[PDB]
Amino acid sequence: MKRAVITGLGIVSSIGNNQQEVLASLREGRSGITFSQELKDSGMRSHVWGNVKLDTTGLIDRKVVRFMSDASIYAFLSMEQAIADAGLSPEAYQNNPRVGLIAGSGGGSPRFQVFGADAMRGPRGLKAVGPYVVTKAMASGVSACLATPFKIHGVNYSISSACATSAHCIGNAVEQIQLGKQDIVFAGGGEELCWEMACEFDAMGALSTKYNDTPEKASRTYDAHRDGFVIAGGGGMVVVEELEHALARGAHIYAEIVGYGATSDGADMVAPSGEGAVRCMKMAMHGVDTPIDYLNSHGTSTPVGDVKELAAIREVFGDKSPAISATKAMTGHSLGAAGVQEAIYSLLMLEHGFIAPSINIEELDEQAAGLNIVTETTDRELTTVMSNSFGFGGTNATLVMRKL
Amino acid sequence: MKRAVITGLGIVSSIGNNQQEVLASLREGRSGITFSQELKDSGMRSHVWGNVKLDTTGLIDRKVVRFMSDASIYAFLSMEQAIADAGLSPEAYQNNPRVGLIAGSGGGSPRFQVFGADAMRGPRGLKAVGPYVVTKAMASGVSACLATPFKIHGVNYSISSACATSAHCIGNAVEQIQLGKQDIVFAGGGEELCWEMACEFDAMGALSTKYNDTPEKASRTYDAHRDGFVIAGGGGMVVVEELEHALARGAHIYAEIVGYGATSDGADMVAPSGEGAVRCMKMAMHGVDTPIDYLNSHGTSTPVGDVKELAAIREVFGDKSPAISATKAMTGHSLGAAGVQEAIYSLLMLEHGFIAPSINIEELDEQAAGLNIVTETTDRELTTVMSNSFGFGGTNATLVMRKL
Repeated sequence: MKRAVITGLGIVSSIGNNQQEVLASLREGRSGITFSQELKDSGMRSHVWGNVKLDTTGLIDRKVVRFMSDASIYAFLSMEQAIADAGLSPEAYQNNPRVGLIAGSGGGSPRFQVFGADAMRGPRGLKAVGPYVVTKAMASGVSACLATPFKIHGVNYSISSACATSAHCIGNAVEQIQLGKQDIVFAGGGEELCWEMACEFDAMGALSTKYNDTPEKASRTYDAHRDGFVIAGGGGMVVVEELEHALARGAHIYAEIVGYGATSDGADMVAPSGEGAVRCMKMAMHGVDTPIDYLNSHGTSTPVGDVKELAAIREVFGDKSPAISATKAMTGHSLGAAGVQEAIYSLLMLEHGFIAPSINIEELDEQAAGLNIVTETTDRELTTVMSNSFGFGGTNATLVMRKL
Repeated sequence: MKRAVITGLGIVSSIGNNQQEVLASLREGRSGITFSQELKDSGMRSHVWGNVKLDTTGLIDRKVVRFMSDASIYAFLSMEQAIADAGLSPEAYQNNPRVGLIAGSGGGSPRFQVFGADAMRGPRGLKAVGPYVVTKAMASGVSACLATPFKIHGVNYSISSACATSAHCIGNAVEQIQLGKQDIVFAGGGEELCWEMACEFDAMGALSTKYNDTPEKASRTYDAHRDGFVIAGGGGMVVVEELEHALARGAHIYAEIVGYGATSDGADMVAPSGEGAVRCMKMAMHGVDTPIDYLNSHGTSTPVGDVKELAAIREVFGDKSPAISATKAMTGHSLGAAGVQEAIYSLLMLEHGFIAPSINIEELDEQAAGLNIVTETTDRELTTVMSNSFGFGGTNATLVMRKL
């Protein structure tokens, strides 16, 4: 069947506003985590976040931006970058039934939902709400707000699956290529960063609270004293393209997507089962005839989650486990954006031949022993990389990407 | 290529709490629309809705329902119905990697997004928010809250695309069967009904406001004096199953899904383009060697939307219009749940051999001439039926279903 490759990428993240900045951060092991007065003022216990350090004012046409929440803004900027990176002209990708968009968010916009409800409850009612809240607050905001301005004619929808959202978007893009239905699908996602949503995670005890005085040290996947994830926002987009189409136009090809796993735990709402993750990784590796050289773990800095994933990795790989690092120790957890951003970090590692460090491991967890968790930037000629995304609701995605 | 059939259905709708009540309403042309004191009290101009008339107290086990918003409640009940209808024992569908779930909502839970933020701002902060808000409020709530208790091991995620949400869910389930990845996928959706979300639509002028004194007349697709849609809630689920698998287990088969179109307008953010709909219908009809006997239109009762769709229908079918009716005139617009509910209405018409009326057309729109809009319940042997879902943000889905 038809083969899918990645021919362009774009990213707005806590560790950089484009792939050059991101690459520099990854090589330097630089944290994107800062203290948040907003989170503290809200009454949360977690006062740290992976914020986007970019003034987005004026970067998007008013007729376009008026419909957007922050998740859409970040995804739109990421898409602009990916189109430039891929070398695609509007003549080629616009008004083209074979060009689609699959991009989502984990939460939509709790900020604008709450804005709408607060405004409605005041003296001015509907007039205070205004006419733009639906496209800001609806679950499909990221796809809707981008398909119009980019003149997309093919598929147009959002997948959501919490922490796995943008990984399933990429996988679904691969399926569209495999089915012969699309030549190009822009795939990715975005997530806003706001107390309105973050407080929901703090309320379930999911966020780091013990390291607020040292924000760069809060996200610490695999460290014995990890205490929850650090919430983040941002966006990413990749250009998923059918192989012959890419070759015909002289595309720059980063990698082929040679595996896509998607499974379900059918067990616990918020904790991973392990069994689902093993099936997901094995599914992504089926027929892949090369070893995994580097695995970018889901690894959110949670007591239970981090080691559940490691146990699954041991079962999958037996006595030949890959180099591993958890880039969330640098970036935080961008929820709906995490899958595509982490696919991008993995692609940059593949393209530039290095492994980004798993930072903040002062004492390695006993359940991580004997694995090559890479803690210093390492130059290495990679060929095949794997990235895991294991979301709330027992939803699992794994992507395997390989040089062509 | 593998073929996909529907072997079970389940529904909680403004017109009935199961398929027997729905069939009776469809045949009778009975409105599901009532006056809402909730909407009026909130300060809205629209005071009518398509509510679910069912006390859900104690229908779902405490430990399962604690994670759920109303969208998930409705989808869950619909799934129970669909499972019984398909004759699937727990052993048949649970803990089975070949069995998946793709189900979504258009809005997630605005009610619980707002609840979280309100709770956080009160005297108990995180303790008032509690540990269940993420699963209620996140965009993937419907898939997450069902995959766990039904012990689903295959695919597990939500698609969101506004009014097209659960139609794309069904189409993606078909794709999973076509790719040979799953033998059964439960597909569908749910939507809560609440002022928190409804007020956003009223604020953009989308909802009917002139008929609050006569709620049953408010939703009036194709009528010259239509003035916007009537918001609704509910759920639906269908069992999408690979053909040979269905036959081998002695399943009852309603219909084969013989076409699925998904396209994008890429045009004006606010209005349907018309051309996107044409492309979607044509995609769904590709290779289907029988005429479309009946078309369940998207038709929401909006001045612009209704006639845009009629124009697209004329372009596709010329002078050989199918029988058409807009069931939203009875049911209102259940947003994320509309695609699966309307596929179910269409399947019931196909199974029982009748065409449900397009009600409330007192004066046919000056731009609706030369088509067959059916306004009275009509018994007729049907073979091939089509259902359109054209979502906000220019996202289109069409399903074509045919007797085996």
